[PDB]
Amino acid sequence: KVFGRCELAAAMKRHGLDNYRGYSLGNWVCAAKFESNFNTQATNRNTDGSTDYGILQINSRWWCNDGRTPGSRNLCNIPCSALLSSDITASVNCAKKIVSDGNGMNAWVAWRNRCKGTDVQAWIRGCRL
Ligand SMILES: [Au+3]
Ligand SMILES: [Au+3]
Ligand SMILES: [Au+3]
Ligand SMILES: [Au+]
Ligand SMILES: [Cl-]
Repeated sequence: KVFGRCELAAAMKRHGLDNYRGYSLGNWVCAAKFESNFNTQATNRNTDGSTDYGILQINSRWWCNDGRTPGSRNLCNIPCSALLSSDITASVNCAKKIVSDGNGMNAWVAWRNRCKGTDVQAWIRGCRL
């Protein structure tokens, strides 16, 4: 599924991500825009053999199982394929564990490099929420 911006904002709020760990909804929308361009099916292989999955590009090195990432963990206790669903529940639930791991949203390098410190409210500007 390719979400619209406000559509994604609304789903993320529905699943409790807005102000989760103090991160406003525009931060989450901005991270999803530069991680996946709002496409739930996005997958990208890392140099190290892990893969990133879904709207928030969650990495098989630590968070999900894809059976081909030797030495990796599965801390969200889910198959990585679940993170490709049109329903973002599994990606949100995992993202809540990631953002609680201690480095907040810096766990998403595209959030640090392209969202952190910017006017992230523009990502929800205009949205009926
Ligand atoms: Au594996
Ligand atoms: Au923090
Ligand atoms: Au905001
Ligand atoms: Au949802
Ligand atoms: Cl959804």
